[PDB]
Amino acid sequence: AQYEDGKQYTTLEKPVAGAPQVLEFFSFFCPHCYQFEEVLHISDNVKKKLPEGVKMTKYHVNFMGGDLGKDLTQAWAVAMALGVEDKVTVPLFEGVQKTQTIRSASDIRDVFINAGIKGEEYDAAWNSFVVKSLVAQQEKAAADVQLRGVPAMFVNGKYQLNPQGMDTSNMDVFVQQYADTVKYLSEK
Repeated sequence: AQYEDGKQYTTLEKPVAGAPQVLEFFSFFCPHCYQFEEVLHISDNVKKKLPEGVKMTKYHVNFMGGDLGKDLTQAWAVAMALGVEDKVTVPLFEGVQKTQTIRSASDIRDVFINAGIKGEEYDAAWNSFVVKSLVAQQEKAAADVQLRGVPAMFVNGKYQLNPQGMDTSNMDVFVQQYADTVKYLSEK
């Protein structure tokens, strides 16, 4: 077949019920994640090939960058609650991996301030139980799927994208294959 289990994707022997349709995991410490966001725009290109009625989920993980890694998972919960993902994603990535100006929770907070989120609004969110339960969801989803590596994408709690089995000569060709694979799995 053109798409084969173990080739462009793998199947979870233990499927996850009630899972988000398209579920993506990343870390701001994760070097291929940076590429996925800044150079390849994976999330965006996947969305462009997905149908009507398909919701797209993206979660941060704790297992990279220790203490700061956890702060980043909470900050991402803040971003989701405030709906400001598209304003902080790039400066967080560049702050961690490019300029290395993010070293503390306060530096994460500075990125949100500079993007125009108000201090009071950020700190209230940060400390809210809505953000607590949002952190819990992120952890639980990663737990539900045995997640030990990022970047990772899961379709309907049953299929896991496998980019290792796609051609990387041409970046654009890689992205299309990736997105087309998500579409195929989506329809499966």
